Amino acid sequence: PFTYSIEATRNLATTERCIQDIRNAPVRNRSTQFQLAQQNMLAYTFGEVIPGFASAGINGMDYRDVIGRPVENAVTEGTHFFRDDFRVDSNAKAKVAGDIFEIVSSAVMWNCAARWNSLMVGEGWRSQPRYSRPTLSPSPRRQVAVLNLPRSFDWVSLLVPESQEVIEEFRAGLRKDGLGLPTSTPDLAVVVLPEEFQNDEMWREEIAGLTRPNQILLSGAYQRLQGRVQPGEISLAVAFKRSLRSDRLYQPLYEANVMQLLLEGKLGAPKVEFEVHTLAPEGTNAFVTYEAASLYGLAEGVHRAIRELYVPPTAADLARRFFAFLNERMELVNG
Amino acid sequence: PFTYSIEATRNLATTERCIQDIRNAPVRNRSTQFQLAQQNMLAYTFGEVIPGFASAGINGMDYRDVIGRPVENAVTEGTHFFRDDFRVDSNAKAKVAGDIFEIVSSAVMWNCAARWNSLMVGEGWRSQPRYSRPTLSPSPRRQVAVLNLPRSFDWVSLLVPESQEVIEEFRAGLRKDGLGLPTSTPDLAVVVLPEEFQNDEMWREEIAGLTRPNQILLSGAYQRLQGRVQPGEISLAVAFKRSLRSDRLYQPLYEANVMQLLLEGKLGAPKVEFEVHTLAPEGTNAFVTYEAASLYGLAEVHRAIRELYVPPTAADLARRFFAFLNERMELVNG
DNA sequence: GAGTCCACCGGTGGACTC
DNA sequence: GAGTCCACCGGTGGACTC
Ligand SMILES: [Mn+2]
Ligand SMILES: [Mn+2]
Ligand SMILES: [Mn+2]
Ligand SMILES: [Mn+2]
Repeated sequence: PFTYSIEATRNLATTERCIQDIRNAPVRNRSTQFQLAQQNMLAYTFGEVIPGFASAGINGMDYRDVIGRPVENAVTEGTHFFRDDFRVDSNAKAKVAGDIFEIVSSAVMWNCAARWNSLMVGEGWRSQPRYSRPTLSPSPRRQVAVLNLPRSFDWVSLLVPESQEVIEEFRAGLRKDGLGLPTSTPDLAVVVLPEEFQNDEMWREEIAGLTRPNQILLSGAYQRLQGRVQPGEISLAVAFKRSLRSDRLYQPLYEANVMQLLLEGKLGAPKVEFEVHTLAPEGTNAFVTYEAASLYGLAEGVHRAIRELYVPPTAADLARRFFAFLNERMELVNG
Repeated sequence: PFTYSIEATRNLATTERCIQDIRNAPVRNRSTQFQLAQQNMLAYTFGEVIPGFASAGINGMDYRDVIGRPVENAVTEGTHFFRDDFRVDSNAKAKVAGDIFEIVSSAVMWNCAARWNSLMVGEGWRSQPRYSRPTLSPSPRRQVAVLNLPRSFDWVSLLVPESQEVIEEFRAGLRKDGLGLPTSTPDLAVVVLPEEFQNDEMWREEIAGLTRPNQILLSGAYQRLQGRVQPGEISLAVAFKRSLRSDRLYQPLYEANVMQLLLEGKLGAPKVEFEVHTLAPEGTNAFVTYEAASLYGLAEVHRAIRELYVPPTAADLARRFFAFLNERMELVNG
């Protein structure tokens, strides 16, 4: 559970344990002795808790401490079972922490999407826990989907074929002269739910935890939407970075710039909203970096590439910021 | 020296050791116990060896073990001196192995400039080690400076003020909109040697090795050209990245784009040349990533990044840069 | 000395394929 | 299980300000 528990932990099967001893069955070409089982970790620590949608103690807790709990629980497990034999590299803890930050934050934005959708579809505004009721007038045509995008994803595969053919035509044009414009992905995309699904129920059900099924439910979600989204219906893009360094700033800025070149400049959509979430910005230089104008719009004919760098204090605040974003962004979508 | 020597290690002053025990002088907030003294490590390993300008064995040696040599020598020192206590985080090795890649590569490029420059200026073509006498026609006006740029640098600071005013006016434009266009820096720039220096001997001398004074010479070199470089006179920008990860590819792509927008777009420079050197592209496909078109081009066309180079040996890096200079300075009326 | 910033990258856990 | 790929980031050594 969120708070470590020796019993909860002995209840776990060997393959469900947050630490996976691989000393005697090793990743070839790696010294890795113990594996941080991040899915197992999300399961144990957040099996019953979606921060922002849980106890007041957790929703109001410093988000850094929320995101860090999985690794602390795993570290405890490892110490119980292996005592001073327990060694994980800091890069292990780095990788897992980054992935937890993204997944949990996505999960919180998922539940926000549920509650908002439920409201848009003329049901109630739920209220355990309580969040100031959104003011925008409901309509099922402005439900949103929260898509944590997978490793390797190409966000272009979200777009309706007609939009994809526009980009493909444009890139084939470049490829003849040995040039390109590859797209990768933000970590997460909030998109306007396709009509065809506006009556589907999964998009309105808040999950209770990041149990393996719900992890799957969440990380598979993008599949349901591939090929179905209009250019102007990609509402928000997010990059998660648990901490920043000056060198680790650029992937979102670059990708936001390309999203704009393509969605705005080639497909006539409105401002592409792309933001960066961090728990540890390490000075103020990132905030200045992200004041950069969108390059495409500059050199042609104007706003910033990255709308904001957000440092969520608590899960509740991330939930609040997103509702607020939806209330405000979804009034470009007609009821 | 390059090959580890217990002798040479014991004759080092305590402040010159490659490993610095900081267990009882612990760094504010860090559990680090021993530091990889990278400047000492370079003094030691490459004190008398600039790869590509040393023995043919080192020149033709696989660049990864060249660049890996200082860390290996440091671990040797730490284990001999602190036995079972010597522990160093992976991330320390990571950091130092990175700066070493960059510093040493910039030192190879420095010596190529020195030979190049010495040719341009009439003194003929040095010949140990052997490289292909560039074919282009010598001229003091086609000399170059190789500027390893320091952490925190703003490459605009290299431009002549007239060029810098154009940019600041452009950003005042934007600042009024709640906008900016911040510039950072490539890891290194090659600029046309300013006329006022084209007779200075220091730009024609090849360093024997990365002694500390030589490190400071190379790392300080940019101060001297600050404010003197015309936009078109930024010949090459290089980002060094010892290895790649798909997320670690974008700073130089982005900055290439910003440079291209500023220099080509607002200052009328030619195509700005910007490459990325790596020793380890595998597991990514950065080659595809770096085929991206310049976003300026597209708006108002060429690649942002001219190439991902993977130098197999220091000799090849020397060779490629001679090849490059020989071609790129057709543009300069010498 | 004490504190802050800068930019370095390699060891990761999981998706994917046989 | 063995191999590849993908995108995670935190622990660094040195320059800096005071
Ligand atoms: Mn994702
Ligand atoms: Mn991320
Ligand atoms: Mn540099
Ligand atoms: Mn670099």
